[PDB]
Order: sequence, then structure tokens, then C-alpha cells
Amino acid sequence: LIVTQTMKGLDIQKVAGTWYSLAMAASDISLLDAQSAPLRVYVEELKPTPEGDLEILLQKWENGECAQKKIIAEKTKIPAVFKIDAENKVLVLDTDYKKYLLFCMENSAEQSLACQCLVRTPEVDDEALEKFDKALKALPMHIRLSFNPTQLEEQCHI
Amino acid sequence: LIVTQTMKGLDIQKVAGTWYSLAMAASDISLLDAQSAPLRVYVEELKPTPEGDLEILLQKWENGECAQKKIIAEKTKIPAVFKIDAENKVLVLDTDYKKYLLFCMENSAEQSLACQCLVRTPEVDDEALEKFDKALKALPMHIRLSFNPTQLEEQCHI
Ligand SMILES: CCCCC/C=C\C/C=C\CCCCCCCC(=O)O
Ligand SMILES: CCCCC/C=C\C/C=C\CCCCCCCC(=O)O
Repeated sequence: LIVTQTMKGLDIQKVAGTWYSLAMAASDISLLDAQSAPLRVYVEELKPTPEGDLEILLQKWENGECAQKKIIAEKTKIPAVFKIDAENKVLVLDTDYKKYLLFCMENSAEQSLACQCLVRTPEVDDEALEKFDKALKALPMHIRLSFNPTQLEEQCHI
Repeated sequence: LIVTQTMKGLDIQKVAGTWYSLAMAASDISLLDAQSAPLRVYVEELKPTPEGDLEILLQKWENGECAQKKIIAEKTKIPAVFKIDAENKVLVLDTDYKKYLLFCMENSAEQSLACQCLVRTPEVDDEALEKFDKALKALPMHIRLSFNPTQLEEQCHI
């Protein structure tokens, strides 16, 4: 239960659409170190279901190539928290729907933790990056990556 | 000439001895991404020469093993700036000699840039890490790593 920042008033339907993983951080280096690392995933689109589950389109480098993944985060009794089917919960820390979204993924244990700053456009948002860094300043992150606009328009951010 | 933080009054003899690379950052992900990445070096000891050159003992992972390296930074007319023989200049941004040292290495071009927060002891110094983050906040860093006390007592921080 390491993360104690959640979005109050979250309307999950309003996060539907295109996002860019501007920045990522994790608790352990190995979670993001290699391009095939377990939590180095690049968000493409969020597709909230009518009953409040969250289908996720993303890219991940596997076996020497940029692969497409589709996964579903199921709703919980808490609007800002979803569970991935594999126990790994996803939490929405903050979002303004129109520009940025900060979320973390953590495992039930440790804990193991990865967070991203998502943005709507392939641009460096300094002010979403500051909110991201503010949110993680107490979290025990040991790796942090960010991407430039060119990489953001590339599959797997090459 | 991207870095415009240098230590005034630097006495290079007083940086001799044992250091730990508590944290590292770089301008491009690939400079630190892999464990065999070009700038993922782990400082061991600094050995200032009598005439002001700076011999450096460090570790770097090469060809599937933690290798020992010994390199020399030659003095320039500027006390806080040394050149490595290979044009890559090293700059000392700040140090209190007894606890922390911040430096950057950059190539003549880009520029390509790597900085570290060095510390005397295998401990997380939050206040040297804040000075490190403050010094890099305007620099265009896209990867950032930090190590825990256990890793700090391991060769190549395993
Ligand atoms: C509200 C926004 C939420 C966005 C959530 C984004 C990603 C979901 C979290 C983690 C996904 C785990 C890694 C990808 C799994 C694919 C299988 C694998 O290769 O291991
Ligand atoms: C005042 C403290 C200065 C400390 C300087 C530390 C390191 C020097 C900077 C860069 C070293 C380049 C990478 C190692 C070179 C070995 C050859 C290689 O494998 O490419």
C-alpha cells in the first residue's frame, strides 16, 4: 500500500483516448533498466468500458521487437484503483484529463513500484513533470527515464 | 560548454580518497541504460597527483564482468575542470570534501553529458542528493539512477 496519493473525484470515462508516456520511474533499476525490462511499457491509448473497467493499449519491447499489448485493468470499490489480471494494482494519482495523468503500478508484497507521467501530446510538459517529481519525492524510486518529442512519436520510443 | 556550475576555491588534493557513486544522470538514456553502457562507471578512489592531475580508479561492466579501470584527468587553467585523454572534460560542480562531491563529464560537441553525486560513505545522503537534483534541474537529463547501501558495497553495484 506504498502509494498514498490518489485522485479524488476521478471520472474514468474522461481519461479515454491517446496518451504519451513522457516519463517513467521505478523502485528498482531492473524494472526499467533494459528496453525489454518488465515495466518499460509505453502507453498508447486508454479505453474505459461502460461498466468502469479500463482496457489499455500499450507497446513493450519483447524478443528484439516493439510489440503491441492489450490488457484490462478491472475496477475496484475505489474509483482511482484498478487491478491487473495476472496481484498488481494500478492507481491514478492525479489528472486534469485534458493534459496530464500520473499513475503508479505496484505489486502485493517490496513493494515493487513503477509510475508514469502521461501526457496528451508529444511535447515536454515541464509542469506535469514537476507534479510527477513532486508526487514521487517520498516514494523509493531508484530509476527515472524521460523522453523527447522525437522518441515520443516512435514505436517503443526508439 | 553546457554546464555552468563549477566549484570556486577547489582544492583538488582534498578530494583524494574513497568515494561512492550514489547517483548518476545523463543527457541521453543510452549513456546509462545498459550495465555495459558507456558512462555507467562506478567511482572507487580519486588520487590527485602532486602537480594537480587527477588519477581515477573506477569500475565498469565490460564483456560480462565488472572490470577495474584506471584513468587520468589532466589539469587545465581552470581549477575545477580536467580533461580526459581520449576531447571529454570533467567538471567539479560542488564539494564539501568530507561528505559529497558533484561532477559532470561532457564531450566537445550534443553536447553529451553525464553527472554523478559522489559520497564518502555507503549511505543515502538525502541532502547531497537534493544538491545533485538542484544542480541538474536545468541540465537536459533523460536518465537518472540511484543506488542503495547494499549495492554501494558491491562491485559494479550489483
Ligand atoms: C490510468 C492509466 C493506467 C495505465 C496503466 C498502464 C499499464 C498497466 C500496468 C502494468 C502493465 C504490466 C506490463 C505489461 C504486461 C504485458 C505482459 C508482459 O510482457 O509482462
Ligand atoms: C572530480 C571527480 C571526477 C571523477 C571522474 C569520473 C570518471 C571520469 C569520466 C568518464 C570516464 C569515461 C568512462 C570510462 C572510460 C574507460 C574506457 C571505456 O570503457 O570506454
